[PDB]
Amino acid sequence: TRWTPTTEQIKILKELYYNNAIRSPTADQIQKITARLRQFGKIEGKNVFYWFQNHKARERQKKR
Amino acid sequence: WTPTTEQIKILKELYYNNAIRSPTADQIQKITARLRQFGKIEGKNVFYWFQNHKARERQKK
Amino acid sequence: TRWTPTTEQIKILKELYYNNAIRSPTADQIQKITARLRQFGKIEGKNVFYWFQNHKARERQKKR
DNA sequence: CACAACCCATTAACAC
DNA sequence: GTGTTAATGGGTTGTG
Repeated sequence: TRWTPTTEQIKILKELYYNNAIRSPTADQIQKITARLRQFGKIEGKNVFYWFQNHKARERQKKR
Repeated sequence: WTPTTEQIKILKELYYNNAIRSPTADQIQKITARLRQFGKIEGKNVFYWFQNHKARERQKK
Repeated sequence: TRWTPTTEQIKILKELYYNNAIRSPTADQIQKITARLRQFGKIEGKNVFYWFQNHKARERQKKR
């Protein structure tokens, strides 16, 4: 089943992206982030992985 | 990363006789579990290998 | 595994979209489109349903 | 040229 | 219809 991000999960992710400058997190970091985001709903390490890749693609379309 | 010979035979086994192209993450680590016997190993290597091996079969087609 | 369109299947779909002006095909038309594309590879009626919606959205957003 | 490695664009599928 | 998650793929760099 698809992952649907909660408002809290999105803001924590955007926090790490914009204030901590996380772009391609190591698998160790992926486990740390998934661990924190699991408080708000079911989520896997691939979800945060795909989110960072998708968000970088989202950013590069804004600069266009 | 440098693959040992026995890892290549297991990968080519799974790819050519078991018809794995894009293994699911459970399968990725299940392959990794059997490959941990032969040397250094991570889950991303099997991901990268199957992605690269498909590109080669298909570039030559 | 998700459906990946073959080169000739995209050729036929984009033909139907741009030369036959098909946007939201009736379920009968899906069956007929499914018939021809299956003569070229593994597809389902759900694929042609998703594709015409997704290509219309992609063309919509591309205009924006 | 082969090899792993890892981006970058594209998009099918499904959530709403 | 809309938005985005989950992947598929092409191209590129590194190394030999």
